[PDB]
This record gives sequence, structure tokens and C-alpha cells, in this order.
Amino acid sequence: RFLKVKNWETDVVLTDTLHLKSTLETGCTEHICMGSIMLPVRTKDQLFPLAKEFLDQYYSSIKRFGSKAHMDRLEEVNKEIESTSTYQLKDTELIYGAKHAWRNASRCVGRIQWSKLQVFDARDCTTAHGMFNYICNHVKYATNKGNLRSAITIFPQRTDGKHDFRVWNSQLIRYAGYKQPDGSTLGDPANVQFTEICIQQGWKAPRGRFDVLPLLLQANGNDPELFQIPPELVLEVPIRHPKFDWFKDLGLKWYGLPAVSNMLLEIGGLEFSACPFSGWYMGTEIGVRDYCDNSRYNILEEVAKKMDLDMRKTSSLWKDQALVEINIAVLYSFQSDKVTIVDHHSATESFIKHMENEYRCRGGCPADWVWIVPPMSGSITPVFHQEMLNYRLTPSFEYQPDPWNTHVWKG
Amino acid sequence: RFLKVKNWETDVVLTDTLHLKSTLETGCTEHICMGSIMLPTKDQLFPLAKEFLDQYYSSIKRFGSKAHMDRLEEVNKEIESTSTYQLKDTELIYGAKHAWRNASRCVGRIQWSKLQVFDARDCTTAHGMFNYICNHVKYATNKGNLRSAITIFPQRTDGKHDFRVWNSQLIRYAGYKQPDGSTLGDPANVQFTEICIQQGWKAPRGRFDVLPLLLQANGNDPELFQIPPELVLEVPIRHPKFDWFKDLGLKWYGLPAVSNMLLEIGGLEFSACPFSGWYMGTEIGVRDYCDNSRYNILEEVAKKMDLDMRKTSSLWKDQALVEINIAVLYSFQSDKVTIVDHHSATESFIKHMENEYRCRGGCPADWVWIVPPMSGSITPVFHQEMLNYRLTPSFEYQPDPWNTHVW
Ligand code: HEM
Ligand code: HEM
Ligand SMILES: Cc1ccnc(CCCCCO[C@H]2CNC[C@H]2Cc2cc(C)cc(N)n2)c1
Ligand SMILES: Cc1ccnc(CCCCCO[C@H]2CNC[C@H]2Cc2cc(C)cc(N)n2)c1
Ligand SMILES: C[C@H](O)[C@H](O)[C@H]1CNc2nc(N)[nH]c(=O)c2N1
Ligand SMILES: C[C@H](O)[C@H](O)[C@H]1CNc2nc(N)[nH]c(=O)c2N1
Ligand SMILES: [Zn+2]
Repeated sequence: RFLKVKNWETDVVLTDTLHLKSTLETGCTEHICMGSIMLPVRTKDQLFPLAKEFLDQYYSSIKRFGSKAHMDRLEEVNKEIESTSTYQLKDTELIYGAKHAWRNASRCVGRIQWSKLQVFDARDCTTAHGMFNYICNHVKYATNKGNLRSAITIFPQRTDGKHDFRVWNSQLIRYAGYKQPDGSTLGDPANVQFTEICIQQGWKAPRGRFDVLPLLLQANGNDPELFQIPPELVLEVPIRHPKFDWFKDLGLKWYGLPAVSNMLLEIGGLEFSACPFSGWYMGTEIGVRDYCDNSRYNILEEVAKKMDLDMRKTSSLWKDQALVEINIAVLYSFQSDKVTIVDHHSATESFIKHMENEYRCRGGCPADWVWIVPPMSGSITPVFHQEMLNYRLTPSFEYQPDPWNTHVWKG
Repeated sequence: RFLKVKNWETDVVLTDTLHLKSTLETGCTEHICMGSIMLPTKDQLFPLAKEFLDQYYSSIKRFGSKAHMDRLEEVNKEIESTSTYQLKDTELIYGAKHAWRNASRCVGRIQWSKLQVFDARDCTTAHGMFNYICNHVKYATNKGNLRSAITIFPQRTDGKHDFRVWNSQLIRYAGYKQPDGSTLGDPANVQFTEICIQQGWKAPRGRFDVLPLLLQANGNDPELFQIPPELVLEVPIRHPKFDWFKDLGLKWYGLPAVSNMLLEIGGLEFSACPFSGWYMGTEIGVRDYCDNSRYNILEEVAKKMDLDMRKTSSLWKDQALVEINIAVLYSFQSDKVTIVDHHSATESFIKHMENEYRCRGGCPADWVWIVPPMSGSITPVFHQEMLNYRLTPSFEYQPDPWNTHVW
């Protein structure tokens, strides 16, 4: 089978054969597409196949397919699984695995960078204090005083599902949200429930608009523990605008390091339930979503108010006007402070080049159009006009349930 | 099989039962989503007809009635005897409204029940087709107060006698490839413009030349007609604050009227069914004007605004895009030609989708097409999970006739 994808701007046509390596399911059927749905304890049985399939990929990538080293490693993993019911990855396999989970992440527009990933093997970690130390080193290494470097830290894999390592924060660095008695929210409304859990666990909340949350860390299935990231390790950027002097007085800032901490990394059948990873921002993640979603900081009105836009009718495009200015301000601020950031024009152009290169050398690039297209200015970016095929390859990053829903408290 | 969609901004959760009536296939499988792909006998005819008449009689609350049974029997006899059948006027009107109600890529469906249907099944010649079309254009334009309409020409018989409107829309501008190497006018219309010229059209060779209609009746070779110029309402584009904007020399037409689709009702195929509503501003301001392969005007507008074009991160493109779209909306509003902005349209679509979930058990919606091509996430449709599936009656895309037609 060959599937073709067209670009409607360039008329470039690509042929995908890689989708033939897909096994996981999409959510879609013959009768129903679920492409815009956000969300569409293993035994030995399922395991050796997953292991073998991963190891065959690994050994092909390094041009050693079928070699003695390849065969002995299959043999070795086979026997490890029968004797212990699981197995351990070699460092080189873990690194290759983590790189490929990113390469395979179909909602990631930043994948041109996939092969440049610093992998911190934290599989020797046993306690939450150990996790905290690991995460500080990650944050410091990745921050690099503004010159951001992609990185991932990988904690011990799942065993019986009763001893999971988990980072309870959704990202390593986020701002607290506090729901007020009058129904308004102070700070980030996306973090209210998590902030409540931190408070209940003993965090002394400053109750401001940009309070960096404490890490809440679960090791070996134990109850999680609170730690404050050292403030000197949290790089932040005050947001100002190049032409509008009043913009700074909105009191806005953001942190420099985007670091997803709630996902599951699957490599060769093994499950790494705590695998925080970080890169750098595309400007719209902050300027469009973080600042301008109604359920987030929601600053559009106040900005358009300061700009004296005609707010009487939507068709003055006052929201679109304020939206561009805010996004200009975020890119300007990060740039002036020398904190790595990419704009959505540059990021999407790089992605199309990456995607074409992947079609040529790999036979495809799974891509989720719903997520890859930026949330402003969609059609003046080259990805809008690009047909994409979304399917699931392993190694992979997966969503997992928030741990407060599933954790059995020990006391 | 019983599905939930969530809006992530409002936490509103809707249950879809309507997908169970899904009929056609999507392009997707359990292994590959094709959500972003643009194009993903008497035996079969009776099931198709019954399925339709059942939903018709159910809609008028006479399901299982004597009138229902009698009609089903009537239609059955007609197929076995004549190999096809004819829709009653009421069935045609119902079917056309429902094909619009079912159009998963249409954001304007809150309007679906207010559709004027023109029954042109009595038409026999291209000249007749032209007369019907002018009347459609004039009815729908309504001196700027636009009214939704569809004109339905005779159904396909043996496939050798198709009615087709060769144009993709009733009103579009010509495109000409130049000795220069650049394109004059609308680059999307170069091939069709050459067919017009090949067929006799004397092209003015300008940037905004309304194309002639190329009409095919009873599967004959198509013929050329000019829409009377006084029936084509156009809007000159100016900006409310930039004096220089009008000097770009831009205009657009008021009536968007898609004329290349196939309407399928109860298994019958209406290969010529041009239909029209009114524009959402972004369709012109973002796509017609700013697409690289369309009028591609971003650079020239950016220049007159004196923006910093040295680096993409000044967001000059985004700035210019907003002003072009302000100018479109302003111009149409000033000349009193119906238009809707993308905020207002997507808000109405969210209201429409809620009515539909409550009253019909779902609403098929293609998120990739529903979300406007600028400012995605400040419109409510961005945060709204949607299920896409194919219900009949339906509008379908069909092969350009020049690739099909034996001359
Ligand atoms: C080099 C800098 C990177 C940039 C500019 C970038 C860009 C982005 C953006 C804009 C998104 C969508 C996020 C959203 O809308 O919430 C995303 C998603 C994602 N990226 Fe990246 N990315 C980068 C690096 C990384 C790294 C290092 C990884 C892991 C190794 C990664 C894996 C993912 C995954 C798994 C998603 C989907 C997340 C989800 O489902 O919530 N990306 N990327
Ligand atoms: C009343 C005002 C209407 C508005 C504001 C509107 C809005 C839109 C928009 C913005 C699109 C996307 C088109 C594109 O991006 O190229 C679209 C597509 C479409 N609409 Fe509507 N619509 C209207 C009326 C109608 C009517 C009257 C019909 C049929 C009776 C219809 C059926 C369709 C179909 C079948 C599509 C998809 C066309 C394709 O696949 O190329 N719409 N609509
Ligand atoms: C490494 C990197 C580089 C550049 N940017 C980033 C930022 C990613 C931040 C992710 C925040 O996304 C949050 C907010 N909305 C959906 C949610 C993530 C999510 C939610 C759900 C239900 C499913 C899913 N797959 N992913 C990370
Ligand atoms: C009735 C109405 C109301 C408001 N707006 C409109 C404008 C729709 C104009 C149609 C323009 O669409 C053209 C340009 N890009 C895709 C193409 C239509 C199309 C192309 C293809 C390959 C498949 C498909 N289903 N539809 C029509
Ligand atoms: C409902 C819909 O799938 C949801 O709003 C999606 C759309 N596209 C997105 N794209 C990105 N990058 N991030 C998101 O959170 C979303 N949200
Ligand atoms: C490849 C992708 O499907 C294509 O560019 C789509 C995206 N969304 C669209 N949405 C609308 N309304 N109209 C279009 O023409 C397109 N083009
Ligand atoms: Zn799909």
C-alpha cells in the first residue's frame, strides 16, 4: 500500500509507506473520524513481541540487523522476561527509544529537532528526594541561562502498576491558580485543582498571579512529596511590547522552559510513567493560548481596552488586533532577553522541511493537522495547506490519567 | 457507538447518537486518520430511495402511515418499470435542505432550513440553464440583502446526458498566464479560463474579469453565456483608517455560489445544483487575498503599512492579514452587502450544533474546515470536539467535467 499526500499551495505530492508499521489504533473507523477528539499492568504474553519489534528497529537503525549482537540481545531479553517478567533497556536503547518517541509524536511541530535530545537516565532513582534532585539538574541543564537545550529525564519504568514513579505536575514549571469566593480566578485557571492539592499537601501559597508551583513527586508508588524548585533555577521573562510602553504595566511574565511532565513514554513494551521532557516555546503557545484562551489568563479585553479598539462589534476584529500585538510582545520580550523562542512562521516552515525529509528517508511522518496548525493565522502558515496522515508509531508518548484520580493513598 | 464530544473551554459535553445513521465511509481506518485530506442499477436504487422516504415521512410525522406506504409502493413500481423515479416537490425541498443540514464542512448551517429551492427539473437546454441561473443570481443577491438558494437541474439518467455547470462557482474572476511568467488575475482559474477562451470567449485580459458561464445540458457539449453585468454585485475594497487601501484596486463579488457539486437525494443524483449563501469575511480576506497561490497580496499591503519585513518574528504577515480582513468586512458593511465575520459565524455554529445535538442527536462537523483560517483559538469552534461522518441527502465533490466529457 502507498498513500499519497498533497500540498495544495505547492502541488507537491508525497508517498507514505511508513503507516504500514502502525499497529496502535486511531479512534477513527470507516464510518466516523475522531480527528478532533482530544483523547481518542502488562503480562509476559504481550511483552516479548513488543520487545522484539523494538529491538529489530533498534538493530536496523544501527545497521546490525541479524548480527550476532542482535540475536544475543533478543535471546537475553527473552530469558529476562521469562525469569523476571520484565527487562531492562541498555543505555543506547533508552536513548534511541526516547528520541524515537519524539520523532513519532504526531502532534509536535518541533520535530526537526528530534535527533538533538539530551537523555538523562534516572533509572537508579528510588525516592522523591532523588527525583527532585534529578529534576533540578534537568531544569538547570535545559535552561542553560536562556540558551535552551532539549532534554528528557527518565525515571524507573512501571513494574506491577503499584509502584509507579509519577510527576504529579502536568509541566515542571507552571503558575498557581486560586479560585476566589466571588467566582473569579487569581493566576492560571488551568491549575486550580492541582494548586488545591498542593495546598492540601502543605504548600504555603503566596496567592499571587504568577506563583511558580512546587513539584509534587511520587516515587515507587509512595504518596507524593512537595519540593520547591530553587527560584534561581526558574528563568522568567517579563512581557513588554516594542512600541506600546503601557504593555509592561499589565504585569505579565512567563517562564522560559516548557517541560511536559505528565506523559507516558512507551519503549519496547516498557512503560516509563515519569519522563519529563522540555524544549523551547513557539510564541503562540504563550501569546495565543496561555494569554488569550477564555479559560486561561484571558487578557484580550484588557489589551484591546488599552489599545482603544472599537470593542462595540466583533467585526471590527478587535480581538484579532489585540491578539497580534500580544504575540508580537512575547516574541520581542523573549528575544530581547536572549531566551530561545520560535515564531509560528519559522516553526511551521521548518516542520514542512522536516516532514518532506522524513517522507524521503523514512517513508512518512505521522502528523496531526488539528494540532500542528498554529492557533492564530492558520492559512498563512505552510502547514495549513499540507495534507497529513495521522497514525501511531512506537516508541511513543501517551496521555495518562492524572495520578490524583488513580493513586491509592497509603497515609 | 454512543459517543461524547466535549468543549474544552466550557466543559459542555454532548452525546452523539446520530452517527448510527451514518452511511457513507470517511477515508479513515482504525490505523490511519485521513481527517486532513481534501478528497478522501435498480438493485441499489430502491434501498437508497426507501431510506430517504422513511426519513421524509418521519420528518412530517406520518411514519408507517398509509400515505408513507403508498408512496414507497409508488416509487418501487416506478424503479422496476422505469429504472429510476421522480421526487415530489415536497421531497426535493426537504432533500435539498437536508443535504445542507448534513454538510459537515459548512459553518453556516444554522441557516439550513431557510433555503429557497428552485426546481429546474423541467429545463432541457443550456439556454434554459442560463435563464434559471440569472434568476437565481438575482433572487439571491436581492440588492445586497443576500438570500440562500439552490437551483436544481434534471437528475442523472444513464450518465451520458448529465447537466453540468462547468464553472466551480457561478461568479469567479479569470486567470491568465503571462509572457512575464507571473499570473494575471486569479491563479486558481487559469485552466478554466483557457477552456473559455478555447470555446470562443473574448477575454478582456484584466485582473477582475467575471468569467462566462459554461453550461452543459442533456450531456451535450457546453455553451458560453455571459452573466448580465448588472446582476453581478461587486464591492470595491477600502480600509476605514488606511486612506491608501483603495489604491490597491481590489474588489470582490458579493455572491458565493458553488456550482460544481453533486446533490444526492434518495439515491438520485443531481449533477448540476448550484447553490449560494453569503460570505464569511475570512473566505475573501484570508484565502482569496492572502493565499500564496491566490491573489497573494500580503507583501504589498505589508509594504504600504511600512512594517518590519526583515524577520518573520515581527509578525508583519499577521498584522497585514488582520487589516485586510478588517477592510473586507468594512467594505461589505458600508455597501450593505450581507457578510458575516468569523467570530459571529462560529458562535452561531456552536449554537446550531447544540440545537442539533438536542433535537436530532448529533451534528456532523469537520473541524479542519469549520475552524477559520485566521485566529483559530479565539473562536469557540477551536475548543469544540466534533465528530465527522457522512449522512445522506448530501452534497459531494465530483470530477471536473472537462476531464470526463467526450467532446
Ligand atoms: C525543540 C522545541 C520544541 C518545540 C518548539 C515544540 C513544539 C510543540 C508544540 C507547539 C506543541 C503543541 C503544544 C500545545 O499546543 O499544547 C508540541 C507538542 C508535543 N511535543 Fe513538542 N516541541 C518541542 C520539543 C519537544 C520535545 C523535546 C519533546 C519530547 C522529547 C516533544 C514532544 C511533544 C509531544 C509528546 C507533544 C504532544 C503533547 C500533548 O499531547 O499534550 N516536543 N510541541
Ligand atoms: C448562509 C451563509 C453561508 C455561510 C456563511 C457558509 C459558510 C461556509 C464556509 C465558510 C465554508 C468553507 C468554504 C471554503 O472554505 O472554501 C462552507 C462550505 C460549504 N457549505 Fe456553506 N455557508 C453558507 C451557505 C451554504 C448553503 C446555502 C449551502 C448549500 C445549500 C452550503 C453548503 C456548503 C457545502 C457543501 C460546503 C463545503 C464545500 C466544499 O467542500 O468545497 N453552505 N460554508
Ligand atoms: C517540549 C515542549 C516544547 C514546546 N512546547 C511544549 C508545551 C506543551 C504544553 C502541553 C499543554 O497542553 C495541555 C493544555 N491543553 C491540552 C493539555 C495536554 C493534553 C491534554 C489532553 C486531554 C490530551 C493530550 N494528549 N494532551 C512542550
Ligand atoms: C454557499 C457558500 C457560502 C459561503 N461560502 C462559500 C464558498 C465556498 C467556495 C468553494 C471554494 O472551495 C474550493 C477552493 N478550495 C477547495 C475547493 C472546494 C473543494 C475542493 C476539493 C478538492 C474537495 C471539496 N470537497 N471541495 C459558499
Ligand atoms: C477540540 C480540539 O481538538 C482541541 O481544542 C485542540 C485543537 N488543536 C490544538 N492544537 C494544539 N497545538 N494544542 C491544543 O491544545 C489543541 N487543542
Ligand atoms: C490540507 C487541508 O485539508 C486543506 O488546506 C484545508 C484545511 N481547511 C480548510 N478549511 C476551509 N474552510 N476551506 C479549505 O479550503 C480548507 N483547506
Ligand atoms: Zn479520522
